[PDB]
Amino acid sequence: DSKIGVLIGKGLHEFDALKDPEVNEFRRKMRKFSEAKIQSLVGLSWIDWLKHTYPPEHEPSVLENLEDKLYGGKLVVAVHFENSQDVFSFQVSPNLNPIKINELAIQKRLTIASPCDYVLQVSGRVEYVFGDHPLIQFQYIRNCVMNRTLPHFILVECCKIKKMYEQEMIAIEAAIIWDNNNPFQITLVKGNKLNHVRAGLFHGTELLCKTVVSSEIIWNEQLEFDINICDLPRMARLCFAVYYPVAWVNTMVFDFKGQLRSGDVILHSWSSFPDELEEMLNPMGTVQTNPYAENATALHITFPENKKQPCYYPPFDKIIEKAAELASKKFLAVLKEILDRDPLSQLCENEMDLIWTLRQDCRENFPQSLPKLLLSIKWNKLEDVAQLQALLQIWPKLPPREALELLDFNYPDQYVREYAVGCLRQMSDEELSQYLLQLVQVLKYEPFLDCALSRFLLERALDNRRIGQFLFWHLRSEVHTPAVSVQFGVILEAYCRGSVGHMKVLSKQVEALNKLKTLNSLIKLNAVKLSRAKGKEAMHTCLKQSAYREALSDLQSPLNPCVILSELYVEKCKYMDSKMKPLWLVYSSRAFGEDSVGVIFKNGDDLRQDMLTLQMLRLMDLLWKEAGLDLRMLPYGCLATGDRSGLIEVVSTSETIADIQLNSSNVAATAAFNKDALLNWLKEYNSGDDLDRAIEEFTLSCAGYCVASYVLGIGDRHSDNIMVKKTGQLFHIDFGHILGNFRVPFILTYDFIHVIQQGKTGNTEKFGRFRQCCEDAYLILRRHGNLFITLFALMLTAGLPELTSVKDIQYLKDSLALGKSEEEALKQFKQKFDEALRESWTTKVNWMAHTVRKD
Ligand SMILES: C[C@H]1Cc2ccccc2N1C(=O)Cc1nc(N2CCOCC2)cc(=O)[nH]1
Repeated sequence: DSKIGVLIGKGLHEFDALKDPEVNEFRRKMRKFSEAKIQSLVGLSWIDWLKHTYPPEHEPSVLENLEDKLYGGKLVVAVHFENSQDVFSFQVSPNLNPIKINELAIQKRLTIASPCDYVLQVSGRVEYVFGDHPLIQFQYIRNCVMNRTLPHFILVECCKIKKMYEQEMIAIEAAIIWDNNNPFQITLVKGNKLNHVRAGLFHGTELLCKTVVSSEIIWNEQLEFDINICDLPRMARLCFAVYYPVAWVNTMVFDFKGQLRSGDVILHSWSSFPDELEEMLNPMGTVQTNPYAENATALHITFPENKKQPCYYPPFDKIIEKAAELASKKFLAVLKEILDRDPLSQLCENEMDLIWTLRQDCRENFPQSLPKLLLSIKWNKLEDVAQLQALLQIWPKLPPREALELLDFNYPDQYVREYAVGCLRQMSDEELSQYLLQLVQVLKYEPFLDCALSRFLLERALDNRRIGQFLFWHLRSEVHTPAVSVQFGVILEAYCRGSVGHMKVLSKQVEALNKLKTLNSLIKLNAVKLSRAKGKEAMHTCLKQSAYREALSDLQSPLNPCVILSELYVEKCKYMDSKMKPLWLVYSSRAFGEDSVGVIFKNGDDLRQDMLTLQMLRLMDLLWKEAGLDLRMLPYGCLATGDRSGLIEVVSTSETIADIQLNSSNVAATAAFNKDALLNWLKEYNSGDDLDRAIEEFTLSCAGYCVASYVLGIGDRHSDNIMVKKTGQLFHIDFGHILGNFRVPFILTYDFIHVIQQGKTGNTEKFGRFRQCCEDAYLILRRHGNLFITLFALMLTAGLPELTSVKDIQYLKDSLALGKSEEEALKQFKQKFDEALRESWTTKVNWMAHTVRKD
């Protein structure tokens, strides 16, 4: 209880202090799911623990060009023991089991023990390679061959794994209505903290009945709506606005149990108003009241309590019963158009009647019609709702990508949302992690705590630690926000109770980030007193302290749950001399190599925009690979850990265009005055065949990021926000604003063109391939246009300044040219590409001028 409180960032006593039945019932119900997960873990013993927690990834497929990629048809592996620094480099056949590495390494140690009492652990990662499967089948070995990198293994004794297993097990063991013809009416009585009130009923975006306006001024007025209690839907929204805007508040007609509310209800209104409003009201806003204890604007309203027995919404059996009581020239081309429309598009009364009349044709011929079919009714009639609900169970499961649309603002109904999550159960954990950022923000829109989405997100987080660690930080970053403090807190409590063993891993992360927050605050104060040379020494002395060293070393990274952050390389650790003073942390490598694991800590700066942009870059790279196009994208890890605080993954051996132009140390740059610095920089670290691979990796990565920055609208591009890795790969950094909210044209510079053409101006064939590559990448992105719109629609409740209303997503439709045909959309892209080429030297000047006005 006390251990959970400190970890989640909210006291468990705070939930009991609220005295709310919804909060108490959710905590009770989720405890049953948490305790059942504990009981399933104690049943499993020995090797079965690793087979569930960290299973070895394997594929039975065959690899292309296997003979040339292998060292004489054999794998070369580097292996060392837990306490021994001596690495053993030897050849192992790919067809043999991982036990062959175990026996060949112990024999080398015996010359200068049984192989069965040893397990293979991936270098600097909580990943394991074991089983009666060939070595070529394993994913870590497979990736090593493709990326050319040599596989590094650490032999961990079975007794040490047993010691790790038993210690966790001790902590796990320690857990021991429709008949009512009367119209709907509410009484407006008093506005407490006021410095007329408009009322209206909504069901997503749709207006259920005509809006009601109160007399201009204490009110004591009966506001009667043009709808009956029988016709009211389950997830009906009652919106209020005081105005000229003063205060707005939203409330639910039916509670979490499904009962029609009766009696006096106090509603704490909000001060901030959005730019876009529907009928002078905000139906897009949350139904949660202002948590400010007697300080914010309060609106007192009285629900009809004159009823003898409290009436609930009809149960599932009663809904289908009414649907059966109702039941017992076709225009296909015009229906096909409506069905093919994007999620942002609105439907007309005449269009809605067409889908409703052709509901049987929609059910039998087009399963993709359901999102449009659910919006074909106004939900202001019980007959229309019951018939639609009956068609919902007999409807086949939609693909997970199309299912995500049924979770936005347009679909508030419980049964509709229960179907959507059911379709998302079909996808794997790897697929779920891609859309995990969007699903967490849907919980903010969710009116009640106990929903199908919260139950499913917890079920997957408990079964998989990679999903679990990510969900933990997604909720903990907004746990201090009063608007979602109660909602995000109970989900965090439910996960920690069901994963007592993972709490130790999460505790080390919370403790490490707290020291980072302290170190960031110390430099902010010492900035006006100490110099740059003295300030760097002050940071090194602070990190060398026993309190800082023990807290930041030997723990799993919050960005990547596998990667282990070892001892900190104090000498390479630095900080930026900017207002927010971000920290740069470099971790020491192990006995094998290796590329030093880097992590950037940023405090005071919002990283929610960076998280969304890199998630889109990951999705773009995934959709391109499905078409058979690997553009060698580098969408690095970014995770918001707290309020205006987060972490950034460092891409090893990479420098900005500005750093490449301002030659580091003493390199042969005289070309002269470091002319065409990008090509000369790549020539220094890549020679012969490797240089050709570096040019190829540059032209593919440049093409991908040029299309990505044009589509997403990533503006303010210069020499400091574009980085180049030593392997050739080009990538964008520091994503401040999105969707042209910094409109944004296609950007291309001569520095890139010089690399693609390999220095020769008459090498048009290479640039022609790059131009067609940009054109190809843009057309693949157009096919999945509806998916990109869906993902941005679910992020409207996140609280981003650039993304507030549906009008902000309109930029994405224009950039992808979804309104134009495939022919005119490419012609629009080509026009912008040719404009970027004609302004390539102008872009080169503006970026070089930016490099000049520094220090
Ligand atoms: C200006 C650089 C140098 C520096 C020194 C100390 C602390 C922070 C930073 N900097 C940054 O914070 C820039 C910066 N770098 C980023 N990178 C992520 C990919 O690997 C390379 C680094 C991502 C990002 O959003 N911003």
